[PDB]
Amino acid sequence: LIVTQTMKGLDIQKVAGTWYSLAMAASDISLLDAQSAPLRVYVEELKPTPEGDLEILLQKWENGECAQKKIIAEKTKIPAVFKIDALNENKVLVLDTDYKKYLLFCMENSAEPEQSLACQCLVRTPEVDDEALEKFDKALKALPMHIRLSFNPTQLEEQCHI
Ligand SMILES: CCCCCCCCCCCCCCC(=O)O
Ligand SMILES: [Cl-]
Repeated sequence: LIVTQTMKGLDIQKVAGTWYSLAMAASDISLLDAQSAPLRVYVEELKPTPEGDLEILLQKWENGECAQKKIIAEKTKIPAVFKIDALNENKVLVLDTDYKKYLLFCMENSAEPEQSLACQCLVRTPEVDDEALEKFDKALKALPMHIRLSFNPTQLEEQCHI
């Protein structure tokens, strides 16, 4: 457990809808550096289920193209923590959200020597929210991040932030 900030009292139904990946950071440069980097993902929409799982729509650059992806993050016993099903079991943690403006989340690999970690600042609108970005930078201050990206409003309105 690298990340030690989770949202108390998270109501997952209230994160439904449209989001923008305004800023991203990761523990290793290689996780975000190229357009095709493994955790360079651009959130489109969050769809919580009635049983409280979380369907994620996002874009990712794969094979010289911007591809649509649909991911399912299954709930755990902790409201703020979800598990993505993949070869390596990947936890999604919601750090902080106000539902109406911003949501901060991190994804971490369960076990790895110096396990990898990416975090995003999501916002509801294609605007630079300095307040959400300050909350994101404060949340990351002790995490061992080595790359950070952020996107301008023009980019946020383009597929894969071109
Ligand atoms: C509550 C906020 C949840 C947003 C979580 C987004 C998780 C994104 C995980 C994507 C991991 C890469 C998938 C693409 C691939 O399999 O190549
Ligand atoms: Cl659990």
